[PDB]
Amino acid sequence: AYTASDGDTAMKAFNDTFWDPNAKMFWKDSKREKHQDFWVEAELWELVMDAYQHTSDPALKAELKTQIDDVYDGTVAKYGQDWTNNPFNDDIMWWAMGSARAYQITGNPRYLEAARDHFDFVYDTQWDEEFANGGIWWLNSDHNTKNACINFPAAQAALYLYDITKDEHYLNAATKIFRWGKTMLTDGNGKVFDRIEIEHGAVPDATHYNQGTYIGSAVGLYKATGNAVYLDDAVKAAKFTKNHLVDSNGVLNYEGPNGDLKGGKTILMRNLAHLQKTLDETGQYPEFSAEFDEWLAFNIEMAWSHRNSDHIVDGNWAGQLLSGTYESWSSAAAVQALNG
Repeated sequence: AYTASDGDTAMKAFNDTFWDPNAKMFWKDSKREKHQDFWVEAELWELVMDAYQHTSDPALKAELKTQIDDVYDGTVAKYGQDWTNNPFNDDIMWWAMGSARAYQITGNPRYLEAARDHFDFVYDTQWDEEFANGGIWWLNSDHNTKNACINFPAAQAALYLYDITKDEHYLNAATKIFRWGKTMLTDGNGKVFDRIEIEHGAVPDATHYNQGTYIGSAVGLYKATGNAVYLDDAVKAAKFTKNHLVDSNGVLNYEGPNGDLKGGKTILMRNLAHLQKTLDETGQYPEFSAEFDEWLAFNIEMAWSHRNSDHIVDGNWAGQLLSGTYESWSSAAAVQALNG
């Protein structure tokens, strides 16, 4: 006997609609014309891992574990083993973090090498003290801006590597990056800035995935150090997200039509789950935890109130009808929500 879940069904349907077993990568949409962008594919890779960890279905779990290796192979077959030719440091870091997680799951040495090689590249060559007294450049081709979308995922990646290697070097890296990030890329009250530019300075535009990655690194830092200040930081960013990045009913925003932002809730939900779990285990912030849990359940329920004949929904959690085409990045958030 086993207890089946909505997460199982959502994942199986997601794979049935978007997975290309030939190229071993996800389609960009239901038309099965183009394959998913490089960096987004790393996030779908983590979706597969999260469904793997979540499912109690032994058969689906074995299916997912195989898919984990396949996603890597498919991407490598198209883009090669070395992604350091990518001018986007964030693109590289998402895959470094994903590889670190794949190592935790499979134990395959190829994953540890990939995570270490690519993290070390970004951290050792793209961390700079000359501008903004720290921080990693967004690009390795041109040094104009330092972004939340590279810095906090880099902190997360360092934390995964610290968990794996137990090498204090990685905790030192994680701590250094986060402290700089909190000082230069937040308002200190939970709002994460998008970036800081050489010309204009800070750009205080908040997005779902940057709130998410900040929360994740903060939680990871809390678990690594035992410092409750980091958990406090995570809670404040979660409260900001809940207060600002939602409609007037409390439903998380749809961040389209921007292709990268469209599926931002995937990364947000993944990291919100980490916070949810940490609060559960520690019993800290009991009153926030209760309303946090309630707000999450509400959003997940709204996401699936979508009207469709398949077990696929879009990225507009406040709307019942599809406007356009079902796409893998935007549909992924609802799947991620059920596999926390």
